[PDB]
Amino acid sequence: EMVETVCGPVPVEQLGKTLIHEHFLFGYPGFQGDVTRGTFREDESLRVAVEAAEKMKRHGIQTVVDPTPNDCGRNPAFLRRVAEETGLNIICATGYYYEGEGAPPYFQFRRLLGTAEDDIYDMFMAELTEGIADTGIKAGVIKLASSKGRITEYEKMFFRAAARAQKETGAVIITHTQEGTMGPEQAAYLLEHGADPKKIVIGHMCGNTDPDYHRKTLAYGVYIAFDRFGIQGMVGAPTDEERVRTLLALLRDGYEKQIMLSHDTVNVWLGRPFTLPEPFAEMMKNWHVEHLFVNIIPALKNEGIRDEVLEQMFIGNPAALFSA
Amino acid sequence: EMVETVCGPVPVEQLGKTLIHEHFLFGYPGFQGDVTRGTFREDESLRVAVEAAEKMKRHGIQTVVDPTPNDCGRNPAFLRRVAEETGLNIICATGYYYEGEGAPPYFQFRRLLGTAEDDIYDMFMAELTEGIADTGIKAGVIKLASSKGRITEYEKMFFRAAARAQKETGAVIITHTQEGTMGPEQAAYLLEHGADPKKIVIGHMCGNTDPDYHRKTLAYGVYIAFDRFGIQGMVGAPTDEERVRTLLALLRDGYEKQIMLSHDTVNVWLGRPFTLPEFAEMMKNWHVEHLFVNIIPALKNEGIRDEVLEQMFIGNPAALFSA
Ligand SMILES: [Co+2]
Ligand SMILES: [Co+2]
Ligand SMILES: [Co+2]
Ligand SMILES: [Co+2]
Repeated sequence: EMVETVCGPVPVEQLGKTLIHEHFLFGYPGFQGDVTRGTFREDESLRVAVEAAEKMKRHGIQTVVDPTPNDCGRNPAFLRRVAEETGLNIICATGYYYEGEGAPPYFQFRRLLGTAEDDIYDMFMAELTEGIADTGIKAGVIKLASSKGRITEYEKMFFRAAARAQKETGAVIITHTQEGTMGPEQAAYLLEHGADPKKIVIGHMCGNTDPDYHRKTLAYGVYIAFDRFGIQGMVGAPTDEERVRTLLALLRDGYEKQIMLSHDTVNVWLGRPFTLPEPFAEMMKNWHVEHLFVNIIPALKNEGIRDEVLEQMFIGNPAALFSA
Repeated sequence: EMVETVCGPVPVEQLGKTLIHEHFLFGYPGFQGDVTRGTFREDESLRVAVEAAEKMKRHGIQTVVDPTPNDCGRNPAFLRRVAEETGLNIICATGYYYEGEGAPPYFQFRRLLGTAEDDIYDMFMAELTEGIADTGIKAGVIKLASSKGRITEYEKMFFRAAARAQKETGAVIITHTQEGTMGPEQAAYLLEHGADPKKIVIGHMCGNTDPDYHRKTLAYGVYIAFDRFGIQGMVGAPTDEERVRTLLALLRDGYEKQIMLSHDTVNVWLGRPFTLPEFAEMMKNWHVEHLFVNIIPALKNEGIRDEVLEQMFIGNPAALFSA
């Protein structure tokens, strides 16, 4: 009845209103090489991350799951500073990103050595049950990710190791799907290797606008996340209007106990700062941690979605997910 | 008359006997994510790196070029510690690894933003002329790398940015070729964009065993490096026997003023320790003493004169780093 947060064990019944997928920090693999022009400025980054946490608190959020992959700049000690300052519960992940935008050379080399899959399992177990580096922080979820239209041989090593670690620990699995593909396949593959559907969240499901695709995924008994609200135009993403359309169809079908919502924000980008071209910039203007509460939830309520359904998604579902 | 080292500017005439391509530290992109089990043990790592430096010094080496890419664990401050302890000159690089085993997602994303090539040029300029991060250390070479049988669109951004930076600074370019491919192509592409051949070293040329391939590359007036002595069986590499045969053919043709030798050692691996299966026997000579204990004696057995050896290890690095 406990879950590991960046501040240690917290009762699952105390998690309350939760955002299932947000990043305080994130960097695309390779950001480390641009350190000269893209140095991590700790004080300012903490100020920004604390501000994001305070914005979430204003809307009643008590818990955030931050599934930043190990190869994408994950910094549990930094998350702990945010949580210590704000009182927000933050749950972090153990896992690597998908092959296309991850850093596969390292575990590809170890695959050639014959140890990669066992090494990954060993990493998962260490980070779930002992601690991440010298931080003393345990991950509360395993992060998995697949490529567009396939789960690659590289990715499958992590999927199998995740299923094994889940069987041993009861840990929650959170996933990334790329461009609205592989939802059913991820669920099928994980269950095939003994993972518990009630402990799995198939992510970025809002990337697909065909409700039959979602129904196919939901039939495995897993949770799904519409976790990219505010992301429009980029990353192959549909519009928020399309996201809302798909979500309403599923809620009207009675799937509320399997659905969670988030933004997948990046509050501090690692590496060099940037600005989106006016094309994407305007389309992306709502990509921030208050968007669900200021814009999306009101749009849902304008479409007849009741408070009890909303509370199921934000409070009931995370509580069930993290409970044995 | 100066070159930037990890300890600051040093007269080129003082570089002396040089190894053109060795790594004190190296990690494959992704090693950072395995920090829990693959901790960087700095004290032991420094001890190992210093030991390697002392072995080099015993054979008269005064200077090492360490071209560890920015995305492969480059650590200029660590290199400075090695240099401070040993008195060795160490020259580091600015650059990214090839697309296949580097970390392309970052600059691929900036390419979608439309600024990537300009950002890379800016990075090169910053690290050559200002300093790397907050270390105060400037890079002395630009490192470029290409894939097997292809200089990819991603890689070409770095090639073009490097030529632009070279024109502005006169900086040396050191390259990686993958599996004995793209030597002529790298030289041709760099020269197309105005790079100076007398400031270019095409690396891993020992990866190809056809001397005609080397001659095609040498025709551009660039340097070539037989820089993987001791690597056998792995990374698609030929045998040292084949490397020596190829080298002797080129020395016979009188190409010594364009050739440099090295091992491409990785003295400390970043991430988790590993062992090669037995493969390990084939790789047993991959260490910083191999050129001096094994390869050079074999060349001398074949009648290669001291002045030719000195040209490769002393004359060539001096000419390369001189205006
Ligand atoms: Co994702
Ligand atoms: Co995400
Ligand atoms: Co190389
Ligand atoms: Co190298």
